[PDB]
Amino acid sequence: PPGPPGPPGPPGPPGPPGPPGPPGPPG
Amino acid sequence: PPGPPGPPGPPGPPGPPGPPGPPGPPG
Amino acid sequence: PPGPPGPPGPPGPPGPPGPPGPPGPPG
Amino acid sequence: PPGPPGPPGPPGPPGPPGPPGPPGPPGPP
Amino acid sequence: PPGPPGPPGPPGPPGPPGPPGPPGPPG
Amino acid sequence: PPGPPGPPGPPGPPGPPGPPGPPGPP
Repeated sequence: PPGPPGPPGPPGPPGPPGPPGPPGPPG
Repeated sequence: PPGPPGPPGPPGPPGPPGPPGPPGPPG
Repeated sequence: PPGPPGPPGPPGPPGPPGPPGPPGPPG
Repeated sequence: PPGPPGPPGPPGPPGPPGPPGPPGPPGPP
Repeated sequence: PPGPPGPPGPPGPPGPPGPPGPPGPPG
Repeated sequence: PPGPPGPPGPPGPPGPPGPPGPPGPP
């Protein structure tokens, strides 16, 4: 009979950078 | 025959989060 | 006998985006 | 008869971090 | 011959807390 | 004999929200 499934693959790549932060405080 | 190799394993889990975003603009 | 285990699965999906960047500098 | 099923696999990995908290409170007058 | 593989394991625990939010608005 | 163990479970849920940020300035 065939063998069982192989092991899981490696983790995926990192996600992208987050969005820009908010404006700084007013001058 | 021994049987054939089993099927591929499942995909790995999701990658880690991305880095923080860029700084915001000046106030 | 049984076949060997299968090959590894594929890499997982990308992670989520990172969090927002820090606030900009003051005006 | 092949044998009995194997046991359940190990727990998965932790989830990713939660979202950022809300902005802080306003500064003083 | 060996039995089939067991079922996938249980889910992992919740992730860690997110980061603090950004500073509040000026006084 | 028994088959091998299953693969790992799925990832857990996202964590809780972070705390509020600091106070703004005056």
